[PDB]
Amino acid sequence: APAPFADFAPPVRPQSTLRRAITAAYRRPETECLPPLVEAATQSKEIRDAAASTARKLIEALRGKGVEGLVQEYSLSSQEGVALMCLAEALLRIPDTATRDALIRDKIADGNWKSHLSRSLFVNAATWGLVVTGKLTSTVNDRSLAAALTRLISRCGEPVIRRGVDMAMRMMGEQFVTGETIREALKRSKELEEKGFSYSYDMLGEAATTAADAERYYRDYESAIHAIGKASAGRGIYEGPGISIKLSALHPRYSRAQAARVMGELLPRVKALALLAKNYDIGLNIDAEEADRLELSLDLLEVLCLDGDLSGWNGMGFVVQAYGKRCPFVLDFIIDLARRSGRRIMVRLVKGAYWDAEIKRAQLDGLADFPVFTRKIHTDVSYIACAAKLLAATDVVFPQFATHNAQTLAAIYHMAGKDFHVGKYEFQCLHGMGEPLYEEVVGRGKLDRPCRIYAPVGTHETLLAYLVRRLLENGANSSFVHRINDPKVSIDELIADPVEVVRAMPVVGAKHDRIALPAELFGDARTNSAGLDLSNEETLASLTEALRESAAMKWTALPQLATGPAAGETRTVLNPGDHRDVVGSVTETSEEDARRAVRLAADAAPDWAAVPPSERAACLDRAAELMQARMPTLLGLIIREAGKSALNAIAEVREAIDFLRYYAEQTRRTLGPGHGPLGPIVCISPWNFPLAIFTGQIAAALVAGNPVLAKPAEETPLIAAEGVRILREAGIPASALQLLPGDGRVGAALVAAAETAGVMFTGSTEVARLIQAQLADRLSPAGRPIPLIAETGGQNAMIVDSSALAEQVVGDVITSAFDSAGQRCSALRVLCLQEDVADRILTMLKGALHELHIGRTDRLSVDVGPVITSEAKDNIEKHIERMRGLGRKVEQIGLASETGVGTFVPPTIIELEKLSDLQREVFGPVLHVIRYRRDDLDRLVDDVNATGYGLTFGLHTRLDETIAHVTSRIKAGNLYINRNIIGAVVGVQPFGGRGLSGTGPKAGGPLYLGRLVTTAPVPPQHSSVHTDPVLLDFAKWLDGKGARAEAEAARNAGSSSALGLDLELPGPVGERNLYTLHARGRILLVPATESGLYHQLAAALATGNSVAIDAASGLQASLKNLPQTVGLRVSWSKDWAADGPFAGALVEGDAERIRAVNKAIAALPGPLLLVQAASSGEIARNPDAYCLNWLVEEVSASINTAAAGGNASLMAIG
Ligand SMILES: Cc1cc2nc3c(=O)[nH]c(=O)nc-3n(C[C@H](O)[C@H](O)[C@H](O)COP(=O)(O)OP(=O)(O)OC[C@H]3O[C@@H](n4cnc5c(N)ncnc54)[C@H](O)[C@@H]3O)c2cc1C
Ligand SMILES: O=C(O)[C@H]1C[C@H](O)CN1
Ligand SMILES: O=C(O)[C@H]1C[C@H](O)CN1
Repeated sequence: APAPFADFAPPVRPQSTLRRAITAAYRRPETECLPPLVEAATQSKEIRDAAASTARKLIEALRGKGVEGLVQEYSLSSQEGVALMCLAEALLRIPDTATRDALIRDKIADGNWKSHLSRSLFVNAATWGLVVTGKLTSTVNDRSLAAALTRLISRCGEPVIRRGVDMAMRMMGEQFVTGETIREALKRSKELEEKGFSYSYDMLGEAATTAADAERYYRDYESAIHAIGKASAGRGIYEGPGISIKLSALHPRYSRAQAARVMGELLPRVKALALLAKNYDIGLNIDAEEADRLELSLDLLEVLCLDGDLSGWNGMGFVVQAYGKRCPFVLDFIIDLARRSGRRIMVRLVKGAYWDAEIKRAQLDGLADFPVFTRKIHTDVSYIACAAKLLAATDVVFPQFATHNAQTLAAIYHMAGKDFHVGKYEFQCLHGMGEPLYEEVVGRGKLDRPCRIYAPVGTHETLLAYLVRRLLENGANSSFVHRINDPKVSIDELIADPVEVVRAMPVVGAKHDRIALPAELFGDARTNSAGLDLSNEETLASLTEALRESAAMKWTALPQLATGPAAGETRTVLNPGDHRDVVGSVTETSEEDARRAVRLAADAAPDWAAVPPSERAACLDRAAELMQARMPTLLGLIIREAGKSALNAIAEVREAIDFLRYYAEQTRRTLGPGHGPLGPIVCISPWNFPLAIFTGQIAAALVAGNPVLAKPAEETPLIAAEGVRILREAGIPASALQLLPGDGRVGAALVAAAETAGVMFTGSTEVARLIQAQLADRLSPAGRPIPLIAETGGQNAMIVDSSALAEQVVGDVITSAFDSAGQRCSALRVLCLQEDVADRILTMLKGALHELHIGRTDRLSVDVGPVITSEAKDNIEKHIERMRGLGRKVEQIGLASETGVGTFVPPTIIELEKLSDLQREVFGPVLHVIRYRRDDLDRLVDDVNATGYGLTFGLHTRLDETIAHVTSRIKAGNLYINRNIIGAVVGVQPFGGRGLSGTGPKAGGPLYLGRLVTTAPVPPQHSSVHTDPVLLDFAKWLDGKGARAEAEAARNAGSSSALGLDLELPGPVGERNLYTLHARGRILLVPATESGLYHQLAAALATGNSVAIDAASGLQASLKNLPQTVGLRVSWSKDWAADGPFAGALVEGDAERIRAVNKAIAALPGPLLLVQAASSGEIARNPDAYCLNWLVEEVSASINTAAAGGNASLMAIG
């Protein structure tokens, strides 16, 4: 039995002093990075004057010497220009020229283009939008583009189509790429090579998703090296052409978490390519990618440069990104490696291509700081400082200064001084972008310095995949190329010296004012939880030790009553990934002690309610600080007791911290003396989030003033006991928080106890239904139903159309379906693929499936851990085998023999014919896949809704018409557009669904605390200026019947309702997080009196709902001659079970009537109804007898606005 965490994340090699200096700088404060860069980049006044003169001369030449001319000739609007280029792109998908010209002449020009051109014409319109307008719009208004295309064709005919086709052909064949193939690119390179330029070819591959993809990119690089080497014809690595590669293209799991596979499988591939480049004597450059891949790539560079089989060749090259805080330290490492190996490493200094993605990622992950600068001028100073370091080492490395910025260029030209020879250093630029500048540099008649052109090579499909990111390199508001084209920017502005500008700022190196540190994402409202960087070797080393220490601890969980720990039956808790690993011991609660616990909580209820809300919130904030400090140890317990990966354990502890701080802040915003506690609340928590949901339910109940009986899942008591220890240490009294470990007998006794005043349950729908039936037997002392918040499963779908990017889809599907072994309630269960792209995406999905590592989760390399119990495993496998036996196609990964000691299910893909083939939630790593025809999209949405669930839902599309259609018709609580569907963030995507998925209100949202008090407060931001029009028609009808008081109450309900609330919640960059209040659906009305019915109807209509009114009330004659608008919303029900599903209920009657109706409602099949009851007298006395908070439905929508390849808002931040 391997020792826990003994092999968690060992580094590829011991970290040298130089390597440790790199890691130390990963997230160094920006104010600390800049001063040494300013010093290194300083030059004499004479040089600064000379450089500014050279920069001015270059800029004057640039300003002194396609799409815009076409837009001008045909008087096109922006949208017409975009639509025309999309049409041209589509016409170029037609291979035969004569067939294309005939279609243009005979079909496209004369009328309907739609009739002749499964795939929207406008799939890539975000890219063409950048080309035409210079602005990035993340999604495509395809109806606007269709209108514009019809308009321009009907106005201008074939001539404009011809001009568009020829323009797109030139751009996609000669500007965005040097050529479609390496042979074509090589042919076109001779012209500028004769003028003194050189070339490095970029084959445009990246981000392999499957082994087959990586093999394809490998053979593409190999064939390109042959073509380039044959063409080089012995010119060598400086005069002759080279190749550039991306490591992410060569392996589907290129990450620090998979470092062993990277060194074992990726390294030999790079070696084989490098050996071929050595034989032809050409350059081979390793491009730089995301920040979390930098240090891993150094391990490959180290091995290759030390490998004697590559000796004698100086063509190995490596990019370093000056926007990165580690850049000078990376350069120190590379220069030393060059000295040790004797290889003259070609070092390409760039600024960096992934800036906005790095900002978003650091924010999402809650890390200490960014790994890149946040002010553009800081990157500029960094670049010049790093150029000074490189120019001092030209005997051991070959510096390659890639930049289009004439000020940067001039500074380095003068820094390098007067002595020059080919091979000392060079500049570099991008094909079809940097030549105007560098034609003022190359040649004896200019500055006599060489320039290497980075030349993309590929087909239209390949070049369009990441063209947005490339366009943003030179197209943002702070980009030199954008500014030189802006006439409002003077040459004096362009030649400003960033080194001296930074030196003179008040605070040198200050973070950009408009970019929030991850900790400050929520500003003054609350402090964001902090995560851990699993790509940082210092973090991995310290975590390894903390995790090992956590596994040596004798974890226990006991019945912790108000009076002290109680005795009980004691058993061990075993690691689900390896039952030989005993995690701890649990003593379970007797039924007698559970009943005693409720009585003790009732006795203590006044003393806890008397603790002022601000002080209760302070306990929660203290507990959050304690959990943050304890995170490494908490990770270890979650990993071993609950079977989670480290990554998911971090996110869970973060969620617990976020719940504590969110409910504390919401309390500080709302709770006062009139919002009295319910009383003792029984909190029943699940094993799949045994810290986060455990903590969230309990923290909310406590901070609202209620003592808590905490019943954790039988499988996961240890983390629960630790959460209770932390809450008590933070100041929660033992009488206010009692822990009752055990099985369902304990939960049942707690629910049934007469003093239990409310229940918070997260778990299965079937158990929630049993709890509901027990609670319906009771009323509060006030004679009202006992509140139940019951959050249950989902049958969560994702719809993918032909405009989505397959690589993005597959990554989001693999994560959503198989993360946490599919044991998230949010997990993706049914993937729906548009028929035209289904086979391609399915092939990629199956290939990605087989790259997952399944095993015991005390290793960083494990992607999917065990399921929670043998019973869970057996249930899941029985489903898989039933599907297999029905002839459905089943794909499964093979499991290692080491899995036999635990309870594992392999990630599995099952292809179904129709959604209805799936009849039950399968709570494991099992993705079902269906296909749909585009015209059947609306029926498919019906099929998704038809399950009766409504928790999470995903949509991958670029098309606004499809977003509008699908999001308006889907009925789910948590929507996700162009991203995964898991990991809802407290206060950002408030979490919870409808129908069979939950009662609400949403956890991590602003209505939650109000359900835990007898009189609900007004939540922050909770209002709406919109009045339901059927409500208004009803109020007029009441006035016409003479029911003046009820008409006034109806108008007041119309105003009080928050239906229509539509907010954007603060969160990370590159995402829009929306929170909206809608109608719930059809509310069951059980009135007793005419006035009661009018009040019930007013409340339901003001919140946008329809109603079914109990026909047994005998009140039909009270609703004669309704306006048709109101009649459309009103039905009468004799058989309530036949007329559902309902989305809530309002009941009028005395206590006995309320109890009988509540029991009848619990018997209705389908969703658990949120029931509100009042007596006739309460309706007369209290305008809020029926609270409108519970008659609306919350919807969260999270849209990934960076999905098109970059962040439009961040293009303005420099
Ligand atoms: C030949 C060549 C090879 C390249 N190879 C790579 C590669 O392997 N890896 C890679 O990542 N990119 C690569 N690049 C791209 C390069 O990193 C730049 O993104 C791009 O060339 C524009 O920078 P600049 O010096 O041309 O112009 P500039 O307008 O001077 O600089 C723009 C750059 O400033 C930086 N920046 C913008 N805003 C901010 C901000 N608010 N805070 C901090 N920094 C900011 C960004 O890095 C941005 O790209 C390459 C570029 C060329 C020409
Ligand atoms: O569970 C317990 O009893 C304690 C002991 C150690 O501190 C880990 N938690
Ligand atoms: O899995 C998720 O999406 C979130 C929702 C719940 O709070 C548990 N974690």
